[PDB]
Amino acid sequence: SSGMSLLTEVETYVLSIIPSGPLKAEIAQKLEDVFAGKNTDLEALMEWLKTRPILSPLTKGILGFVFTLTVPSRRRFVQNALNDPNNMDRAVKLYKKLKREITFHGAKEVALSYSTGALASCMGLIYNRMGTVTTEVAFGLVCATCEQIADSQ
Repeated sequence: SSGMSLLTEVETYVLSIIPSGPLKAEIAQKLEDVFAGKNTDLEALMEWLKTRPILSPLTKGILGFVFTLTVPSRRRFVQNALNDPNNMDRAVKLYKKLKREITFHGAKEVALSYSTGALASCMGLIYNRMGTVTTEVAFGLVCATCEQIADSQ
């Protein structure tokens, strides 16, 4: 049900944290294919991600979250990338707040007042609790995380 308006917005946030190069172009193509519904093979996408050079653990965690979110129907490296104790403790409070949000921007507004670590940890929480927030809310969190990372670059 996620329209292309939202999905293209997400593409730009996710790509903003990736260093320029042929790898980024490959990720862009894969993102486009997954978002369009032209690739539903999550296992291969996860193996591809896991074996990629250059990308930071957190970048891989974000990508893994985004793929899992957009493919119809757990992965240890994703959780490990997203999982800091103080960041984890704020993640639960944020998660509870996000459960009550509906929209992309409602979620983004709430999330942006949290640290990158807390946002990553909250993504970890949601990764193991798919369907407990709206897709827009999950994307709002991703984009808030990407915004903070890009602004620290």
